[PDB]
Amino acid sequence: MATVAERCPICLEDPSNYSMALPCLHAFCYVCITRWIRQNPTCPLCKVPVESVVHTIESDSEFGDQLI
Ligand SMILES: [Zn+2]
Ligand SMILES: [Zn+2]
Repeated sequence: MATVAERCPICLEDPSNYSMALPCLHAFCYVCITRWIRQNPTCPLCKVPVESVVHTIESDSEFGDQLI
């Protein structure tokens, strides 16, 4: 199989984390693609009228509070 990067069709700054646009599970960086479709739907990679985005990312938990 090919388990290598998926060079974001939106940013392409090494798509480290992942946001898979469903039901065509193309993995863009965490919710990068989301931004793209909202303005330009029909997936940048396979012109599908996207439904949801799943973020099966690891070891997260940033910030302290909400503002400070
Ligand atoms: Zn990206
Ligand atoms: Zn797609």
